[PDB]
Order: sequence, then C-alpha cells, then structure tokens
Amino acid sequence: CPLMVKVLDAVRGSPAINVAVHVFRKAADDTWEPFASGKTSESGELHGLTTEEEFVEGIYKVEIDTKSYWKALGSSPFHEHAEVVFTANDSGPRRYTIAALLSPYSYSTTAVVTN
Amino acid sequence: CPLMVKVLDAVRGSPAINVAVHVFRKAADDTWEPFASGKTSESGELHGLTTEEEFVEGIYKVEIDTKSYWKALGSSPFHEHAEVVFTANDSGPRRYTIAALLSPYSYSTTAVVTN
Amino acid sequence: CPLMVKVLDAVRGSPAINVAVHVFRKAADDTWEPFASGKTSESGELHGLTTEEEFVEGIYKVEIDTKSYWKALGSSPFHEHAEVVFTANDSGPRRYTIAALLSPYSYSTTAVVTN
Amino acid sequence: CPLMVKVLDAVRGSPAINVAVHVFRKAADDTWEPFASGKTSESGELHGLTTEEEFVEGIYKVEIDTKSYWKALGSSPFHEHAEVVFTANDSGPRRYTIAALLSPYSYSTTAVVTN
Repeated sequence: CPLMVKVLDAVRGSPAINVAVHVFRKAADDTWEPFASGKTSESGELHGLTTEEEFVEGIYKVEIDTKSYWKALGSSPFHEHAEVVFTANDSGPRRYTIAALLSPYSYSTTAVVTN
Repeated sequence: CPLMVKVLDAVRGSPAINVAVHVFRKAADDTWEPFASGKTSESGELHGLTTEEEFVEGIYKVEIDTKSYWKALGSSPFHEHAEVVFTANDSGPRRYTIAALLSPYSYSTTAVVTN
Repeated sequence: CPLMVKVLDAVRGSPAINVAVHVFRKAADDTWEPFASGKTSESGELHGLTTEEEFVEGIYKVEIDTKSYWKALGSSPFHEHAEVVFTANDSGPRRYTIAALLSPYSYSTTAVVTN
Repeated sequence: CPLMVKVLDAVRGSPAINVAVHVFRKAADDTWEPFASGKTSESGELHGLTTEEEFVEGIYKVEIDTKSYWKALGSSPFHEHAEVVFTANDSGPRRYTIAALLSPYSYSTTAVVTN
C-alpha cells in the first residue's frame, strides 16, 4: 500500500468518517484524469487505494469532498475543498501518507514519507 | 480590496516574499477560468487582485506556488503548491483574506471573511 | 511594538476577539515570572504589551486562554489554552508577532520575527 | 493505553524520532507534577505512557523538548517548545491521541478522542 490517506476533524476531535476522497493524476495535456478514490473508514483512513505497480512517478492531486459534513452554523458557508497537489518521486521513501485536518474555514495537510 | 492573500514561512519565521499566486473561477462548463494573479510583497501580502465589481458570486480556486518558492531557497518541497477551493459572496459581498502557513512537507490555509 | 499577538478563529472564519493573553518570562530559579498580559481587539490583535527596554533576552511563555474563548461562544473545547515557549532577543533586539489559529480540538502557533 | 502521543516533522516529512516527551499533571497548589515521559519511537510514537487506572480526570500538560533536532540555519533560533495543556474528561471517549507537527518557528497540535 504505497499511498494512504488519513482525514481528521478539528472541530469534533475525531477521525473524519465516511468522507469521499478522490485522487487524480495529471496527463500530458495537463488534464486531471481519475486515478483512485473511496470513502474514509471509521478510523478516518483509506487503504487499498492503489498498488506499487500502478503508483508511478508523476503529479497527483488528492481532493477531499465533504457534503453536509459540518451541519452547523456558518454565515457565508465556505464549502471548503482540500486540494493537495504533489509529485510522486522515486528517489525518496516508498510509502506515502497524506494527512488532512479539517475545519469550516481552514485545513492543514502534511505528508509523511517513509520506507 | 475584497480579496487579499497573506503568506508566512514556518521554517524561517518570516513573511513569504515574492510568492506567485493564481486565482481561478469555475465556469458553467465546469472548467477553471483564470480570474486574477500576482506576487506577494516584502510583507508577504498580495493586494489589488480584483475589485468589488469583478469579484462576483462563484466557486474560486486559490493556488499558491510553493514549489517555486522553496526551490528558490534551495529546498526540495513535497507539494506542487498550496491550494484551496471555496464558494465566495454567496450571502452577499464580503471581504476575504486567505492566510497560508508554509513548511516543506506541510501547509495550512485559512479564510478570514468580514463585512 | 516589539511583541504582538494575532489570533484567528477557524470555525467562524474571523479574528478571535477579546481573547485573554498572558506572557511569562523564566526566572533564574526556574520559575515563571509574570511579564505582560492583555486582550485581543476587534481585529484579533493585541498591541502594546511591552516596550523595547522591558523586552530583554530570555525564555518566554505565551499563553492564549482558548478555553474561555470557546466557552463564551457555547463550545466545549479540548485544550485549556494554546501555549508556546521560545527564546527571544538572543541575537539582539527583534520584533515578534505570535500568530495563532484556533479550532475546538486543535490549534497552531507561528512566530514572525523581523528586524 | 488511554494516552498516546505522535510527533511529526514538517520540514523532513517524517515521524520525529527519538524526541523527549514529558507529561505533567496539575496539583492542588497549581504546581506541575511529573506524570509520565519517554522518547518517541521510529514511528514517532510513544506507547505505554500510562494505564487506565492511573489516568484519572484532571489537567495535564504534554511538553515536547527537542534538542539539536533541526541542526540547520536559523538566525535568532526560536528554541520552540510545544506545550499542550488539556483537561482529561470522563464524560467523553476513553482513548486520547495527542498529535504534534513541528517546524522551527511553528507547531500545530490536534487531539483525537475515541472509544
């Protein structure tokens, strides 16, 4: 499992459960082509997205699409979408973990690359 | 000024200077149309991107080109850029400030929305 | 103004107003001595905490009372406060801005240091 | 294992290995008494800090003390110390995970409370 995604909720202090996550890979014409996707588990994780053979070097984008996730106050609803764009590089560690922390008007993301 | 961007560098503890910023607006056909762009000043701020008349209701994408910034400082960053998608002026005209905090393998973006 | 504090609210997308802030300086006997305190303005900023003469070299602790802030808004936060310890003016006098971003179960603090 | 701590490095994109972490519990006289401590593992985690019987309600502080951790540039070295103060509450989930993301002039922390 070369690519793992973990989503957390900064308002509730818990994993972000059952949230849709999409991964795209950039094509020669600069178009974003679907690569893998799924919904986070009860631990806020998404495993089995891809395989070592399929996850080659290139530019990828991880989009997190929350829907009716906050269900709370919010004058001027932001409808925020985390959009994490990175380059997969073979010259570094092989395992990638993309973590995202969500709030109504903010988000933070970190990459943990290991072997 | 209805749309401003401020960027900070967490490694050097300073404003992020001369960072390129691109703003897009989603079109009817679902494609991203260029809206405005510029570069941060010595204070890490970018003003004058648009006007009240031009900044209509819609879905916007703010892309901060962090890879170029880190590389210009001799670092090898993980992300291509720091990006956030949101809906603006859906409850009437508002002033938006997108504040970003950058590190080589992590970043955060927050929106300050006022009347 | 050599020491300023700015606080933002990630749930409401606005400055954090009327937040109490306490600053301490470590004494010779290893205890924390009160240094300065105040509350953020309508812009979420706190100026005039100290002067160049009073802000000597040392180890400082900035405590932002986030529990009181969240509770005053009807929320039940996780942390007692947002705190950070650092060494100031160890390379000569500098201007410091401590910027904090708050959510009920998470927070971040960053320092902008200029000449 | 009611209390777990995970530390990440935002500059290197990896777990923060072999870093000293201290946990204190506030006493009646408002003094901070040592409670548990250790050094992070190769996964940046610290398990076995305490037991369900020992981890009672109260105010706790998690201090992260990095030493010669950055070993890089840094005019006006911040010598930052993450200080996470929270109240353990029995009316909520039983398992606590305190996560911290470190940078030279900034840090972020989040609490994930589950059952």
